[PDB]
Order: sequence, then structure tokens, then C-alpha cells
Amino acid sequence: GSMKLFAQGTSLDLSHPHVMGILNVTPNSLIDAVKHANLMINAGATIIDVGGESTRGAAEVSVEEELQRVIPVVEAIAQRFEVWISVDTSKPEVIRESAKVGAHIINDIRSLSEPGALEAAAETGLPVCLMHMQDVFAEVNRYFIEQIARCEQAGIAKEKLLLDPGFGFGKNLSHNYSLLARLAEFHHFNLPLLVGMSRKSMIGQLLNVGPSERLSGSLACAVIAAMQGAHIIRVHDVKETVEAMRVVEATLSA
Amino acid sequence: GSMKLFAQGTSLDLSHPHVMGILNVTPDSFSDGGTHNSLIDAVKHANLMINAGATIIDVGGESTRPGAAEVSVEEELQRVIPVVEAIAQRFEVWISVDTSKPEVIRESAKVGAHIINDIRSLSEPGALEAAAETGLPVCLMHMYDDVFAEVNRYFIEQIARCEQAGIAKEKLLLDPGFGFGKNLSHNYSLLARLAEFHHFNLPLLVGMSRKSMIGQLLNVGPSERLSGSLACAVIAAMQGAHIIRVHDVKETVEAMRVVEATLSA
Ligand SMILES: Cn1nc(CNc2nnn[nH]2)c(=O)c2c(=O)[nH]c(N)nc21
Ligand SMILES: Cn1nc(CNc2nnn[nH]2)c(=O)c2c(=O)[nH]c(N)nc21
Repeated sequence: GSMKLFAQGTSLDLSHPHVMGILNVTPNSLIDAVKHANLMINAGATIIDVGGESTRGAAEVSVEEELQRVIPVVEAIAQRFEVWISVDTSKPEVIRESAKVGAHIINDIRSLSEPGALEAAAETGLPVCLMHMQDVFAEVNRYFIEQIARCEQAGIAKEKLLLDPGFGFGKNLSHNYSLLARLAEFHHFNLPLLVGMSRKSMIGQLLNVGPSERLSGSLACAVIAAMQGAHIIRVHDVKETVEAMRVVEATLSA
Repeated sequence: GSMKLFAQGTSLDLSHPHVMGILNVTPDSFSDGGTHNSLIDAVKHANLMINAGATIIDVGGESTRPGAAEVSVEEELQRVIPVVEAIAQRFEVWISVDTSKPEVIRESAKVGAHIINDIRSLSEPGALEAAAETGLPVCLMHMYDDVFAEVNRYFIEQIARCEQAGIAKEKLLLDPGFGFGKNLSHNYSLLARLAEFHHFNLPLLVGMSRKSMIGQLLNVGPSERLSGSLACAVIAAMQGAHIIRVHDVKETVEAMRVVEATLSA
């Protein structure tokens, strides 16, 4: 409520939930990527998440490959749209170059653990998402305390930080649901909360359904998180999620 | 695991949410006594909903679409009773009946219905007495200076009305009546404050599926309301609503399982 992020001279208003559309650029191709961004923006996404290294035992990519895949897409979106852009990268060089071409958020699932990443993040002055990876609530909470301190000591202001409990990523079904159930408790940090549950195995394993059959469970997870005041919901299916968020917003507004 | 209803020799365990599938057997859906096999049609639909995980099937034979002509007692009996009977014979689900008529209430009970779900809360002549005589669970549905306070007060008065007629409190369900003389603001206030209705310690039943409170908010037509419906169902269920009345059972059941896994933790 009046919580805000600032980047690239603009601001993101976190008094309501935002839907972050996933834009996978691990598979002309530039134009495809931009058209996909266009669909997600038209569906109501207010942040577009660009990732160029796959996270499925998928192949690692070099610095050079990630630069070649990610940077042109970030740049083309900054030139076409007034939308926030997040980049999924662990690599110092990608962090620095993303900021130069107009990215708003560094979204590192490794929370800046690669050598030089922390320094690169601090130098950009960008918002940074910290994700917990592989009492679960106490473990994740402790992890947040440690990463905030780690970032503060590197010169990164607390107001630049976003927190993500890391659904999936070395977590069993019980552990995923405990985190979901207690998500609101993470507000004690007074930081933005970002969650990614879309199509995850915490739904697949619960319902015994494959990746393409997880829409309803995804929507349920998003609504549960948003009703607990999560700020950013990272999803594959933007339109459906945005419609769900409008129902949440009408409820919370009342 | 705690709160329960009893009817027809079985019990409904309300320690977790139940999905109630809508089965419309009114003139808007099917002929009665015509060439079409409406009975088999109705039962196949019930079967799909049960296979999708519905644990209650809501059967209604009188239309309540704005234009719709009222049906005779005989026609309503002919539409509803065969369907109630067929489900009570075949499937291990509860059956709710949507009727305001004393005769349909009495006959439904005889052939195996578990819940009387009257949107008129038994206000028709004879309905209250017929409901009491059956011994069945009864749903009370509301149909402003303050909408929450008006619905709350309505509940207090109808519970007392039912009690005075010999219906035990342990047979009662409460439904705030989404879309029932209610604009967008009113619908969302009731949804936001749903948990406050637990003070009565009674089952909460809600029906938002495909309603205008979604359609008008999102500017989507009746066949495109699934996401908004799911969101409503989840918001209600996270607030401990007991029964969710829906058209799209499979998706709702999936959503409830996510809720149950969350609440359990
Ligand atoms: C950038 N990113 N990517 C994924 C992709 N799914 C995955 N990757 N590795 N294993 N599964 C993701 O899930 C998330 C998440 O959950 N949170 C946050 N902040 N960023 C994520
Ligand atoms: C039996 N029934 N039927 C409807 C159909 N929708 C409607 N009827 N009239 N105007 N709109 C309904 O919405 C509900 C509801 O919401 N709750 C409960 N307990 N029973 C309902």
C-alpha cells in the first residue's frame, strides 16, 4: 500500500498484485519473442520476465550465448513498450548489459551467488529478486535475513530487494504447501513478495496431472498467494491469471 | 473431522470443502415427455460431474431465468423426481433439490434427496412445514445501508423461523445469495467478509460460478468465466466455506485440492 519500486527512471506501484509473464528465449526468433511479449502485455501482464538459460538437466550456456539470446530481446522490448522488464540471469556480464539496455529487475534464482554477480547487481542500482533454493518457514526466513544482510553489506539498499520463497527447487509437496500457507508472515520484512507456482510439480504431484493440465491448480495457487498480499505473480498463462487477480483486487478493495 | 450433516442414512463430512455440481433439469435444458431421453441425458451429466469429483449434485426443475414461465407442480415432479431417484440408486453422492413447492420437497425426500436448497428459503405457503416434516437439512439463502449486516440479520431471523417450526439448528446451511439483489460492490463485500459468517457455527454454501459479479468485472461472456469463477471459489474456500456450487466441476475440484493442501499445512 504505497509500496513502490524504482528503476530506469520509472516506478512500479505495488499497492496491487502484478502479473509477470514468462518469456523463455532458450528456443525471426527476435520478432517471435517480441510478438509473444505483445500478447502478454495485451493480456494484462505489467512485467515481462526474459530468460535465456533453460532451467528444466537442460544445457548450461556461456556468457556469450546468454548475452546474444537475452540482450536483443530486452532491448527490443524497451524500444517497443512501456512495460517493466525482468531478466533471469546469474552472470555478472548479463546483469550489467541488461541494465544498460533498459531492464528493471534482476531475477536471479541463485541470489547473486556467482562470482562478481553481487558486485554487478550493486553497480546497476536495479531492484534484485532473492530466491530461496534447495521448519521450512524458519529456514526460508533465515535465508532471507542472511541475503538481505549480504546485499546490504555490498552496498545494495534494502528498498531494492524482492523476496521469493522459491516454490519447487528442492522442495517436497508438504514443504511447498507450508510456505504457501504462511506466505503472509514474510511481510514482516516490509519487502515486495514475488512467487512462481505456475505449472509446478506442487500442483502436478498433488493432482497427478501433466504440465499442460495444471492451469486450474496454478490459478488456485496464484489467488492464495495474492490474497495474502503477494506483490508479483510469475506465470505462463497471463490472461487467466490477470482475470483471477482482478477478482482478488475487487475482494481486497472491499 | 468435526462439522457434519446427516440424511438418508449417510453423513456429509464438512471438515473439508465439497464441490456441488449444478444439474439443471428445467424447461431451459430439456423437454419432458417428448422424443428426447431427458432422464438419461440428465443422469449422464450427473455421472460426468461425479466422475469429475463432485460430492453433491444440485437438481432443479423450475427455471429462474428472467423470462421463464413457472412450471406446474406435476411438471416439476416429473422433471425432478426421476433424476433424484436415479442418482440415489446409483451413486455415492449427496443430492440437493432446488424447489420452493411443498409437494416436491416431500416427494424428493421419499426418493432419496439429502438437502432442500430453496432460494426462497421456504417462504412459499406450506414449504416450511414440508421441510420440517422431512427432517432433511435445509439451506437458507439471502435474496443497502450495510449489506453484511442485512444478510447477517436475515440469517438470525430465518434460523429462528426454522427452529420455531421444529427444524434443528444442526440441519441448517447458510448461503449469502451472490447475485441476488446485489450489485458488484455488495457481492464483493460479502465475499470479503465471508469468514465472519462462521459465528453461527453453521455450514456455509456459496454459488458464484459464471455469475455477473465475474462477467461484468472482467467483461467476459458466460462461457469465458472459468478463471474468475475459480478465483471466487478459492477465496470462499480459503475462508472456510463448506460447499461451492459450480458448473465446471473438474477445475473446481482441482482448485479445492490446492486449498485443502494449503489449509492442512
Ligand atoms: C527466473 N525463474 N525461473 C523459474 C523457472 N522454473 C525453474 N527453473 N529452474 N527450475 N524450475 C522459476 O521457477 C522461478 C521462480 O519460482 N521464482 C523466481 N523469482 N524466478 C524464477
Ligand atoms: C438453487 N440455486 N440456483 C441458482 C441459479 N442462479 C439463479 N437463480 N435465480 N437467479 N439466479 C443460484 O445462483 C443459487 C445460489 O447461489 N445458492 C444456492 N444455495 N442455490 C442456488
